[PDB]
Amino acid sequence: KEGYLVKKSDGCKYDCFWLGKNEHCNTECKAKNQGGSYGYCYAFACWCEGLPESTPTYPLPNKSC
Repeated sequence: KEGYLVKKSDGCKYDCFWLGKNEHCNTECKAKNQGGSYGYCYAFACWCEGLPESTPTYPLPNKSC
């Protein structure tokens, strides 16, 4: 499904910088702990595709950004 990577720390959606293939955001999405074969930045949002249903992601069970 879709998974807008968020700021694990405790802020809001996870932002990026240069559009296109991400550097650390690309390895954080293709990680074997996710199971995704796609992921880029929509303007400044690290979008991720492949996040299983057991992978928590925006929104958050606590923060309501």
